[PDB]
Amino acid sequence: SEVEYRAEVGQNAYLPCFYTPAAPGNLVPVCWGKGACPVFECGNVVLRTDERDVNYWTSRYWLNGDFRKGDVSLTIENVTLADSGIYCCRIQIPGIMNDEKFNLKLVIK
Ligand SMILES: Cc1nc2c3cc(-c4ccncc4C)c(Cl)cc3[nH]c(=O)n2n1
Ligand SMILES: [Ca+2]
Repeated sequence: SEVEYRAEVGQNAYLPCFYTPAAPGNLVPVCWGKGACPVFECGNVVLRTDERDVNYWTSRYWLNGDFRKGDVSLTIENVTLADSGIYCCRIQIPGIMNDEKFNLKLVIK
C-alpha cells in the first residue's frame, strides 16, 4: 500500500515529525493541522509552536516528545473514526520557500 499510521478507536494515535535545530534552544516554529500541506499553511490548524514554546493547541492534540530538541511528533488522544485522514506537520524554517512539509496518513478502525 503506502505509509500509514494506525490506531483503534479509543487509543492514542502517534504521528511522527522531526527536525534538527541549529543549536539547542534555537527552535523553529512548527504548524500541525488536519489536511494535506498544500492547504493554507498546514491545513486546519490543531497545534503550533514558535521559537520559544507551544503557542497554540486544540483539546486532545499533544506534543509529548522532546520538542525543544526537534521531536515535534503528534499525539492524538482518545481517537474516533472522525480523526482519520491526512495531517500536515510543517517545519517553518526561517526564510522563503524552504519549509519542510510532512504529510502523515492516519487510519482509524
Ligand atoms: C489542559 C490541556 N493542556 C493541553 C496541552 C498542553 C500542551 C503544552 C503546552 C506547553 N508545554 C508543553 C505542552 C505539552 C500541548 Cl503541546 C498540547 C495540549 N493539548 C491539550 O489537549 N491540553 N489540554
Ligand atoms: Ca520558511
